[PDB]
Amino acid sequence: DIKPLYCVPASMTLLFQESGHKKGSFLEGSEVRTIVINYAKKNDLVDADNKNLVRLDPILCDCILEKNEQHTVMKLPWDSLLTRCLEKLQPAYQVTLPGQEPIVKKGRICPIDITLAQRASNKKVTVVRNLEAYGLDPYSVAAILQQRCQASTTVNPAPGAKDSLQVQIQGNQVHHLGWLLLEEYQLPRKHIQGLEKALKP
Repeated sequence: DIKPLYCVPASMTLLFQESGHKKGSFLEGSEVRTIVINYAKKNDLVDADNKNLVRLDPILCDCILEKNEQHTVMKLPWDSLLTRCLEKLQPAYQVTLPGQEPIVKKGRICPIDITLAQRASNKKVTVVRNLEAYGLDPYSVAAILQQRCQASTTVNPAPGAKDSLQVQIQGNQVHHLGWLLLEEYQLPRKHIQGLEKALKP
């Protein structure tokens, strides 16, 4: 139940101007499609000889083409035009947690990762990355899990490129994350990695 969205970047503002959507507006794919189709129709861009094709105007050339060769009409089929527009838009998505207003996020959807690891020769820990991508506060999750698991939790920087926090829980707690994420927060299973390593269903 996460909803994909598209965010209008500065480079595409002239395309979206007539539809009334500014830099930073969030749109569903179906809305982008309507807007782009209307732009082509309103600006008389449909190829008269082949109505499967759209002749790109300078605005479209500028914001979806890498190179605009001079004295050459650039034509794209409708579906290619729409695909390129969607690709050039910024990826985004919307998460709705139970009992709360929806939360918009910029970026590609990344999974929550739940991993078992060794902290010592025989001390297993559970490490949970990308909670914030789903609007979850690692400190809150850590507190909930410390009670649910009856095991110490900590919050630390997650190693890697992204400036994000991870939750660590002492012991093997993957099954408790299944409860928390799938049952309590109703998050989609397809966006969680590591639950298959739990002790039990």
